[PDB]
Amino acid sequence: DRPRFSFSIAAREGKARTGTIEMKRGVIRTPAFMPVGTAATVKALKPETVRATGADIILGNTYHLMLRPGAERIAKLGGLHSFMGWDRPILTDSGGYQVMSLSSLTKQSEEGVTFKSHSRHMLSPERSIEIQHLLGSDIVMAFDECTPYPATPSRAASSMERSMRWAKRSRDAFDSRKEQAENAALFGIQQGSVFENLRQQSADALAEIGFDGYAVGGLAVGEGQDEMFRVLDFSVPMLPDDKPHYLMGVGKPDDIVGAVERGIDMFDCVLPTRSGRNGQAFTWDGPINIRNARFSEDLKPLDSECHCAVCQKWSRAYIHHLIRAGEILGAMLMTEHNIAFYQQLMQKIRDSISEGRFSQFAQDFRARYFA
Amino acid sequence: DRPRFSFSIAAREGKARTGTIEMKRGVIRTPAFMPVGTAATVKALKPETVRATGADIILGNTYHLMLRPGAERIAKLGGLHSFMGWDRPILTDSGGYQVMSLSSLTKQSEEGVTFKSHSRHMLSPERSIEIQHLLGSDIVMAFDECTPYPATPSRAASSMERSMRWAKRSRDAFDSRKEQAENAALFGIQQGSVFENLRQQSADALAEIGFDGYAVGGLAVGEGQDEMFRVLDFSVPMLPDDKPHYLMGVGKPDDIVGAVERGIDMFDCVLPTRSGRNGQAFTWDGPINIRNARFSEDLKPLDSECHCAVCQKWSRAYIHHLIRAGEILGAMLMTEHNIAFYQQLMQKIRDSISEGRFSQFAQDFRARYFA
Ligand SMILES: C=CCOC(=O)Nc1nc2cc3[nH]c(NC)nc3cc2c(=O)[nH]1
Ligand SMILES: C=CCOC(=O)Nc1nc2cc3[nH]c(NC)nc3cc2c(=O)[nH]1
Ligand SMILES: [Zn+2]
Ligand SMILES: [Zn+2]
Repeated sequence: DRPRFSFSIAAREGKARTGTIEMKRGVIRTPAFMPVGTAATVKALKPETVRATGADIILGNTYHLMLRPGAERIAKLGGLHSFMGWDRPILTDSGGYQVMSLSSLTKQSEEGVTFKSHSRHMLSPERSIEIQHLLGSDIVMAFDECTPYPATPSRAASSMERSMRWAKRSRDAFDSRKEQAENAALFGIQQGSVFENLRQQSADALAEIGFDGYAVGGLAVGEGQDEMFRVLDFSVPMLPDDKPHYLMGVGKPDDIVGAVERGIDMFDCVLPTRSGRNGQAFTWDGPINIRNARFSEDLKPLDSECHCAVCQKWSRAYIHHLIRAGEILGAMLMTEHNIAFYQQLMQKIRDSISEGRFSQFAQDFRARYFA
Repeated sequence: DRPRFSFSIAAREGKARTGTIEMKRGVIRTPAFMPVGTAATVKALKPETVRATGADIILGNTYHLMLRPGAERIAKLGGLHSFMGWDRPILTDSGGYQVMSLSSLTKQSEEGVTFKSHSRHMLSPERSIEIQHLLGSDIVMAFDECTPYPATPSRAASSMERSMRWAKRSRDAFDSRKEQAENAALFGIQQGSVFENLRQQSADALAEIGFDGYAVGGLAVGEGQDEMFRVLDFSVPMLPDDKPHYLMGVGKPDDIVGAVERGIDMFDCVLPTRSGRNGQAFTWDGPINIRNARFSEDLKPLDSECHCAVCQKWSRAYIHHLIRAGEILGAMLMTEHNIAFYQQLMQKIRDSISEGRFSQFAQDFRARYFA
């Protein structure tokens, strides 16, 4: 039987790594992309379709699930895996980001965050870890605070310091719960905004506590790709080399490629699902908006090389019609293609690192995608 | 290779019949239920899922398709079958009903109907048959007028007489187009409101023209089940026994059972798809509204006996959550179950007629469904 958690690196090229995370519910190939399963569904896809695209693990939103249908209710029904019909690993976020971005009103303190639903509710390190346990999460995220951008050095420091205190509370809550500690993994989240010294203090604090994996938090919050890459340049080397590195909320295909070049192993983002429902399809020649009139009689598939079931059967012209008409099948087909495209990107990244040709792949990818 | 059209009756019980329609694109088992594929999609289902539920044929809406994406455009793209990815028979309606129920403004005359889109457009017997040809329909419906209910005898007669003149024009238009006449079938539509003498005149006119199948039009327009059954009692025996009998726009499960008892072979209705998206699931114990709070923690499948993929995997509690949350997957799962339920109903009808026990099946079905 598989271990609780084992990360093995099979090949490296510069800062990039490829390998596997073994967990009780399955193997995760890295670098990995996690489709987002917001409120117990990857929007518009059956779980079998999510798996057919190549996904090894999905993300669940703790903030949404604790509000509807409720964490205790999901536990009573047998846990999130049984409830939604996904039997492979699930990573749950902590709620610390979505509570601040989606709640109508919030009250922040050293204890946690009190908030009104968009009903009064509470999130703290202890309650977040408990909710993730009730959901039956395989990878549990420490409860943190995503510092707004831009941030002054003083405010970034105060925020990061609170997050590190919350990281220790998250560790202790996770470890106190025997079944969770034995069957799940816990990741810590680095903060510190764009400041190298704060990023280093945060990395040091997280390594002293000790986690199964380490996320670079506080990015993709408005700073732009150049600045995100500059922060990753110094931030990723601060994290333990032998554990996974997770960049949450990222991103566009070129964001992912450049982040892998900087040592990131795991990603999640709503872009392929949400923008798919809006009509944006990803292709190796860049994104297209299928709503555009130029696609009304285009018999080609969404992408000329994509191996997904959508590109094997249906034309741009048909999908154009469905999206223009507001048809559910349009959202279904766009989403399946986009998630499959993201998985094919991850597969090409993994294969190119394994073969020592990732630098060339990244150059060729960018030249064609931006042509 | 299969013929253009062959209807064979394999077994009978009273007025009920079971058998097959053979056409170039496939075999249709009768009595048959046709899922409705409005604007080139059975809403929320891939065609492969429609087929997996047991459907042999689907219906397409001529009124919607001529407006978006357009009939000429669909023909340029290779026809409706290729466009939407359904390679089995498609029956198209004529537009004569939806033009009057959905258009913002209409002008009726002996030539046809001029209307404004909900852009000015025209429908006549000749244009309707042409549009159905451009779509590549396998079963073409004559262009008719569905008399409003209630109707005075005078107005029902005048309306029926116009429909019979339009039926002859539809026949001649279909026959003039060699490729259509050789590869598709044409059905005529009986009118006459609730009046036996008008129903007989209409049946006589349609049989004199000659069609491949005969529909009972003008019902399910507000008259109620008792009156619909009373009209079917005398109307179906007026139609040629050796051709299929089609009751369009019907209906609830008990409507279908009683209509088969009266000699109907084919049905279509938006009820399973549209009401599925709204939260109504059909079960052998009657319909349920999955939104109801009583299902929030119910781990049973939608129906205890249903063989569909939804009932094999997901609980009422999960589907309750999805529909309450407005999630696309909720519409997908409800629709697949409801269409599968309708197909299982048709299969039980066909098997019970084949075995000479349909009368008992109808009694047992109604006793449990209405308990
Ligand atoms: C999902 C993983 C677990 O994350 C947490 O528990 N907290 C957390 N979530 C984030 C989410 C982000 N999305 C973006 N941009 C779209 N930037 C983000 C930054 C953070 C962050 O600093 N912390
Ligand atoms: C679809 C088959 C082809 O039908 C036509 O070309 N015309 C036609 N459509 C109808 C549709 C109906 N729906 C209901 N109730 C929901 N009653 C209906 C009656 C008619 C009718 O009399 N004619
Ligand atoms: Zn594709
Ligand atoms: Zn079912």
